[PDB]
Amino acid sequence: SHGLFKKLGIPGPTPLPFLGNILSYHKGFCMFDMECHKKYGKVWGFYDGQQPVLAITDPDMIKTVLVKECYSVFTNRRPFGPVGFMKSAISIAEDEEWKRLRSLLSPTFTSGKLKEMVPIIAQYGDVLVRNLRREAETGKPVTLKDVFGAYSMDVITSTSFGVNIDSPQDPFVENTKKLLRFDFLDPFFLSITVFPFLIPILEVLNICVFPREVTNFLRKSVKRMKESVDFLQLMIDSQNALSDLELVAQSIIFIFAGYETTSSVLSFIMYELATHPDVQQKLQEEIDAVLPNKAPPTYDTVLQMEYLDMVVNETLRLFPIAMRLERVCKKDVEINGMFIPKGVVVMIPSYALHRDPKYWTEPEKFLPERFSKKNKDNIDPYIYTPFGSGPRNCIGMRFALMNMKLALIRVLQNFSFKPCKETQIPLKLSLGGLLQPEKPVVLKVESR
Amino acid sequence: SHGLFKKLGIPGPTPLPFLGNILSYHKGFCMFDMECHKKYGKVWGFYDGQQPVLAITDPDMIKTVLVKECYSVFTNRRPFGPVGFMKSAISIAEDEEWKRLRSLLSPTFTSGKLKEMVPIIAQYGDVLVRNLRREAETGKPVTLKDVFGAYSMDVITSTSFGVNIDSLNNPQDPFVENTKKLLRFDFLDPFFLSITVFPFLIPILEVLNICVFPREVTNFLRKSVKRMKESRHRVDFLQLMIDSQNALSDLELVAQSIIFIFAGYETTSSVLSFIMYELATHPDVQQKLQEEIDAVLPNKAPPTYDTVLQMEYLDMVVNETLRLFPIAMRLERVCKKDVEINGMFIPKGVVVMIPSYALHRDPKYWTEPEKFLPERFSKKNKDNIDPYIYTPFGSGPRNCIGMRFALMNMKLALIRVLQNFSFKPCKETQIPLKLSLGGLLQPEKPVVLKVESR
Ligand code: HEM
Ligand code: HEM
Ligand SMILES: CC(C)(C)OC(=O)N[C@H](CS[C@@H](Cc1ccccc1)C(=O)NCCCc1cccnc1)Cc1cccc2ccccc12
Ligand SMILES: CC(C)(C)OC(=O)N[C@H](CS[C@@H](Cc1ccccc1)C(=O)NCCCc1cccnc1)Cc1cccc2ccccc12
Repeated sequence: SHGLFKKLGIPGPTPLPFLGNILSYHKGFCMFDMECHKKYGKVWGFYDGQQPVLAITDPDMIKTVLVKECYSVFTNRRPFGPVGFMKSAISIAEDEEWKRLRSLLSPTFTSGKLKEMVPIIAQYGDVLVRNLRREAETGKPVTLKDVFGAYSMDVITSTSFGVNIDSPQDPFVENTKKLLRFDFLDPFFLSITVFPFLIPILEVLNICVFPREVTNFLRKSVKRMKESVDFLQLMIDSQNALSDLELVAQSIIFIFAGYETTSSVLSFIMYELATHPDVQQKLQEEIDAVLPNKAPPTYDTVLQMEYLDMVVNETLRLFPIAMRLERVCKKDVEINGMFIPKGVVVMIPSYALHRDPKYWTEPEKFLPERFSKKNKDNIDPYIYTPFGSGPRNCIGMRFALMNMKLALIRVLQNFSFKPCKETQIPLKLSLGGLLQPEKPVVLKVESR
Repeated sequence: SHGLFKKLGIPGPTPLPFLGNILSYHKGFCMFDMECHKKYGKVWGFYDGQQPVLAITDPDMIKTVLVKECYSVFTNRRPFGPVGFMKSAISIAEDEEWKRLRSLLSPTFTSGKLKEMVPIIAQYGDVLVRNLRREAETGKPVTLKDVFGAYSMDVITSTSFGVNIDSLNNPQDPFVENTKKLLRFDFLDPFFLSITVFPFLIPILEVLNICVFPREVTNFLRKSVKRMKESRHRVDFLQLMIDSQNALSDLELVAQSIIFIFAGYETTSSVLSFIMYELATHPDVQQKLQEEIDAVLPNKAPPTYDTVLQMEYLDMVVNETLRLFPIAMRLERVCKKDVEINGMFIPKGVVVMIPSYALHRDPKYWTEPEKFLPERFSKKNKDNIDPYIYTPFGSGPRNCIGMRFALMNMKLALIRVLQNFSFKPCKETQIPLKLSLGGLLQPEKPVVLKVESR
């Protein structure tokens, strides 16, 4: 099965038996994709154990996989297990079950439902400032991942359920951060890749990848938040063909994503603003112009800030927390002049494309001017895909971009951030699996 | 009310009662703006009847009006009427209605939606050649505005609606026949003359169902969109407005279509004729552009989305022509409330005007402004170009929404034309070119040139 890419004439690194190319992951997904992007050109193929993975970089071919032939051929991502009851999650469900859940949960983030969340999110924006001011009055470096994580839990549990949780040591944030950490050193998610044919054994044994008492803590809490329109209400009205188990599976996804993804990116943004004060000061000047006298940000004033979008768009380029986009070829096809057999996982190296010298001038440097309306037209929509593309992109794309900018406005209105010497400069990404910094981001907070 | 610029200490020509300074328009808006720029300096004021108009030329002050204080102060243009149902047009809408329509029509001109239009526009690029080849196999002048208007109509009728209405011509197409007479702001007409001089007659004409656009042309386009709205195609301009309508209505939907039909036809054909006049009067520039097209597209290769953006000299030719001939001529914004921008007070109701034609030919920003020199926009020299002095498509949140589309449509046409033909003057060609001393920016005599096959 390791002679597939040799048959199709597609270049790639020589795979070892059983393992394939998984030993090259010692530097991580990101560094492995960038090396292969320079060695083999635009399209290459490697093996994740016995699973052939075809990497594509052509925007037209990326468009065909994610958009055009999505509902027909490239509908599902790479199979993940053992999951148990989490198989009904929209990010794990396949084919027919995904179509019914994609349309069911789509009205959650419309232009109207998002405008309803602005007065609700604005409450915790003051608790974020009032908690930062306690560690700001005094000269104590703030772990932004921590402070940012508590704010991300209140927003997702009030805009999706309507429950106030975080005020410190919160059981939701404590369990959500332990929900899943794909560590290739951890001998569980590793052997799943090399030996994917033992997943059927663990499913009939009621084994799961997510901790038991972390799922139970989230399974009984949704049953607790269900006592008699938001994300929760949109599903109970369709239940009265959801069940008492698929409803919990979607809440686990929304709570983890709304917490972990929002907090890590905001820490990535504040690092770049602290390492580039000319960008931070210029961004602080725009916030004071659209919102004078520290005016509360509304729904419309957020979409007006051009430079605030140019900074978030540039950070998501340097740190695409998804790293890769994957679609499973469900039947033999020939897209854009290339035959792709059934069973091959088509992969879009999002991290490798976001730093391509063929597309970006000085890609390693932080320059938010890449997304200015003068230079925005030079960006291909299939090379810069921080939220994916096609009918199966990020469902909370418009929600996350608003929720992060709602925090960046209220924080920069009152505080400026400086390095703390103990700040990791330059920031080392975790050479592990998920995209994160090695050392937690720490900065000095100075009130204005 | 004629002593506003006296009080503010802002210079300008002394206005006459009722008329104001509209008698100085006998040479057109362009020559009036140039003379005032030389007489009074960076800032001057005048009156369109009883309407004070403040002209600014400072890039920092222009940036504040168009970009910084757009949503708060300078959101709407000077009121235009009577318009009837066309009041809901994006170019005419105001305040909240314009903000809702701009966001609704923004995804129409993305880099992905435009890249989908290249194969469709590539069809009419060949029809443009075969119609020119007939007039080129026989020695005889040829009207560009004519051939260019037929091509521009097919591009807008198919990229926005998906309807092919000009099957290889069909020269007497009813769309082109009606669209050309949709509006010609002629100052000799006592109608548009009295509209600007006496503006309180607009509410009288509105209740009289009178419209500046003739009824026969509006009806022809009104019943055509209802004819095009069956749809039983991909995501285009007609599908985006229907998907959000399935809130828009069956006449705001037509109002935006009439705007897109006019701009895609009149603006594209007029600028293309200005380009070919400059290429025929500058054979070295035309040869240099022809040498670049054949280098990027050898063997007369079909133009694609990426090959168009790669041509650097083609962009310099289109940009320099837009400098000498900004069809917009002026940029106007209504100051909705009293402000003090860049240390200058502006009262509420004053229309701030940016003389785009005058700034493009300012001898203080351009060396030899009247001369046609594409090298101004070379990457060696483009750094010395202020984006608020050269504004052919406007600036800020209310710039030209079809800028990237019109730039691609004109470039796609110029490529497929220069690939097969070269252009020479005809003696009957007006050299030098006289601009229309009337309202809109057009030549006096139509541009005629001799077409030779390669
Ligand atoms: C900076 C923040 C975020 C980024 C960069 C991001 C990125 C992504 C990406 C790349 C995908 C896959 C797209 C594809 O495969 O084509 C995805 C899917 C998804 N995202 Fe996000 N995401 C973010 C935040 C969120 C949030 C706040 C939620 C809240 C519910 C969320 C929920 C989801 C779900 C449910 C899916 C799977 C949808 C499906 O498979 O149909 N994400 N996201
Ligand atoms: C050479 C071709 C063109 C030029 C030079 C041009 C130029 C301009 C300018 C200067 C403005 C006003 C900007 C401002 O006031 O700041 C404008 C507005 C506009 N243009 Fe164009 N344009 C062209 C072609 C087109 C095309 C093909 C369309 C197709 C739909 C179009 C649609 C519009 C619309 C709808 C507006 C109103 C924008 C708004 O009110 O928000 N234009 N154009
Ligand atoms: C590539 C391969 C085969 C190794 O692993 C996958 O293919 N499995 C992905 C992850 S499995 C599961 C893990 C999890 C569940 C609950 C809590 C924490 C982790 C899962 O359901 N997580 C969806 C979480 C929602 C989210 C996350 C980030 C951004 N936005 C939304 C499948 C996957 C789903 C959605 C987005 C993804 C983005 C990048 C990479 C993979 C993605
Ligand atoms: C300047 C003032 C105060 C006297 O009257 C305005 O303020 N009204 C301008 C134009 S009146 C209206 C008339 C019309 C509509 C449809 C067909 C024919 C005529 C209008 O909306 N025509 C916008 C058409 C789209 C277009 C045109 C040219 C370039 N690109 C797009 C407002 C205005 C809008 C858009 C572009 C303009 C370009 C140059 C000058 C004015 C422009």
